[PDB]
Amino acid sequence: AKLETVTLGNIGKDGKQTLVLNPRGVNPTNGVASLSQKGCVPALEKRVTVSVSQPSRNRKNYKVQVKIQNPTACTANGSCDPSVTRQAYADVTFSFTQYSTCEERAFVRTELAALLASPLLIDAIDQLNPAY
Amino acid sequence: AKLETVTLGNIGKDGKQTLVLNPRGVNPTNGVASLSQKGCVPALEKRVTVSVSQPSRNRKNYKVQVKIQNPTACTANGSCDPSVTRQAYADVTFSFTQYSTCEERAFVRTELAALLASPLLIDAIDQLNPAY
Amino acid sequence: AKLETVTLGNIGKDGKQTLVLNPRGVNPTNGVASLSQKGCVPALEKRVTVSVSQPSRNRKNYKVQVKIQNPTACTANGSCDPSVTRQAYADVTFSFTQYSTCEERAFVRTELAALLASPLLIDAIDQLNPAY
Amino acid sequence: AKLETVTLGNIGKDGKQTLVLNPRGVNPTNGVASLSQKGCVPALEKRVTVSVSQPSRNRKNYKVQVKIQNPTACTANGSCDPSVTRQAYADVTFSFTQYSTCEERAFVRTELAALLASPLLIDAIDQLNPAY
Amino acid sequence: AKLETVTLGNIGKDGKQTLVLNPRGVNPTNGVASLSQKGCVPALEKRVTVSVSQPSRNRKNYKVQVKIQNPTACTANGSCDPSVTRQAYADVTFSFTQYSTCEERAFVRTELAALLASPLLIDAIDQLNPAY
Amino acid sequence: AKLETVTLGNIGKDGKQTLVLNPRGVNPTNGVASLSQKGCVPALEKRVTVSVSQPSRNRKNYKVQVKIQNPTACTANGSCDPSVTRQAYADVTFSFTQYSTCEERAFVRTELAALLASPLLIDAIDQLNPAY
Repeated sequence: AKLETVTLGNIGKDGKQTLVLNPRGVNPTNGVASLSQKGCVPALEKRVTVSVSQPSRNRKNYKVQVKIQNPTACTANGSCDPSVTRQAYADVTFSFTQYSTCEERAFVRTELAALLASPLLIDAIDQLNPAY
Repeated sequence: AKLETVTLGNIGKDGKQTLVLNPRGVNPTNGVASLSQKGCVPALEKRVTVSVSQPSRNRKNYKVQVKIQNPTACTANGSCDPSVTRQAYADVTFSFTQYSTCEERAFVRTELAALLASPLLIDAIDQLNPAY
Repeated sequence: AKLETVTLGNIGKDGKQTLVLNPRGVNPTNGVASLSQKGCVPALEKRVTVSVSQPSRNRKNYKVQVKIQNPTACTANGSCDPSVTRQAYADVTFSFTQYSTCEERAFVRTELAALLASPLLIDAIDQLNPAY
Repeated sequence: AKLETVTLGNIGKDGKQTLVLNPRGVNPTNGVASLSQKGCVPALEKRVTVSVSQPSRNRKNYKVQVKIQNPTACTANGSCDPSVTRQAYADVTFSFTQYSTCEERAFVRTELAALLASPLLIDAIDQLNPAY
Repeated sequence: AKLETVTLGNIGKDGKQTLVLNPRGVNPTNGVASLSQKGCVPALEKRVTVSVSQPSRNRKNYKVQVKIQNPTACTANGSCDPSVTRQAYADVTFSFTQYSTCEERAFVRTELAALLASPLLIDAIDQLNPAY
Repeated sequence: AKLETVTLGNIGKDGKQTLVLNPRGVNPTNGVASLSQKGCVPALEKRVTVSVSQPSRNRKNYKVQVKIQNPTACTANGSCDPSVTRQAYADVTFSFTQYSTCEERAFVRTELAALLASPLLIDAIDQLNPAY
């Protein structure tokens, strides 16, 4: 769809933070759609990735792979220019047979989107308690 | 977390569907929290798996990996019982540094959620139209 | 130019059918413009692909390659969801020296166009009789 | 499939030029048809070869192939007779199975017909602008 | 961004010269754009492409590469049509750290541009002269 | 020619910035000049060199190479004295045939200079953006 300024809202632990993204160049070599929170320095803005890929000789089914990468900056700590101390990744790769329906896919798209709102996934991420 | 029956509503391209998930067993051996729908016949229940893997004795970062596996039965296959003509995977794998805050994780949590409802991911999943 | 919903009119043996295609991204790994009949389930819709290529190491002349495939469905069987029983590849690869004129190429373009309607090609494409 | 004086009309970008072709025999060991512009000198005349191929045992499918060859020349270069300076290949090959209907084939023929007159194809052939 | 026509003005040795540029897609199977003065003769077009290279962990550096490829024709030469007799290239590579600022870069952009107008580079590019 | 002070003016993102350059001999054991803003601290000087390479029968092409090397300081950093934290390069190579004309070259000189002021290269160098 239209490579557009994405405006993600009602997010964060409280559901009250927002994020504006800017379509930073389709392709870069490998058909990976990139975005970022526009900023001066690059290695400080958070990024995303969308990468649709059709079935190959070796690979037979469709694969939609979305990546998220958020860093963590550290300012005037002796130097003058900020620096990074950790990049909190996030990665999801879907998979769909050639014979899937639009209702069959949007199911997974929304089943996960609502799953991240479960009282299990939150405690299994926000606190990293496993499953019991 | 509280591994009770997990409900998931307002899902699908319709947005007016709902899914039940019953706590069908934890650790097979991999720490895999395994879930399923109300199912008498196994190979037809839609499943999810949630995994918290502590830093090993060789790798440092955490890994929260959730997987989703939904089938598609063929009931009127002529023969007794139905059969599955296609699965439809989904694999999200997180990464966090030992110095991540819950607010740094829960951010990454909510970002992906609202992202799955974004107009681009819809066309990139429900329709498989890539970086247009 | 603009990769838009290219309507395709007056086609078929009766010339009274009509195909409609839609933009479906590009560059999976080789810069292929991809068009498709808009159907919900993939491997059931008639695709069209087109590619341009500036000449390179071995390739010393510009090449344009259009590929056409139309699947054939089959309602049922001893199963439910429709199945594909036979494809129908159509492959045309142009070639021009680094010196051709837009009057030189458009000749070959309109020529092969107007050629797919001669009694020879009609009787060798629809009925498949060699030329005697 | 009578190999007579095949005549092509409304050709060229202006859609008003006209081309003749003449039965330059059949089967030069390769079982290919041959047509050539009204030329008493060979290499300076435009060719067209139409070939059908029954399904052997190295390939299960039929393959009708057409090979348009339009050479460009210039007389007042350095002699008293013209010399071919650049050609213009255009290879097209179809593929059908033993279970294709006549319309099933003619569809592909007529689909490619108006395709070569699309606004998309012309910009990528006459001016070589790829997918935009 | 918006790959579009560039109206490059007040150029040449004097300054009354002016150039028109047009897009030629944006992929050419390696992330480079493709720009050319609208000449229907393909090799006679003055080329200009731009590329942006995400810092592949191969090497941790952003990289933007502009190349200019201008040919010279030979009207009569030998045959009717002209021929290229010498293409004068021009290649520009920039490198910026993952912590560069859009004022740090824009400086280098403007510095180089304003530098080509120096009497040194004029007497060093045009009449080809080192320094003393 | 006369390796001397260059008063590079009206540069930077805005245009109020202005740079002073001074010679540093002309040999540095490889034909390149050496220019540096008169900073007594040696590594903190912004570098610029120019070279002219006679077409060694190794390869029959004249070649003029300009390189720009600008560093960024870190005042406090750790110790009393500052330290370089990232040098942003810039490298330009031209090539001309033994039959190029000083209007053919001066064109490429001015064309490149006037090109860096394009909105494309601005949005492609500064905010780092490919094209679409």
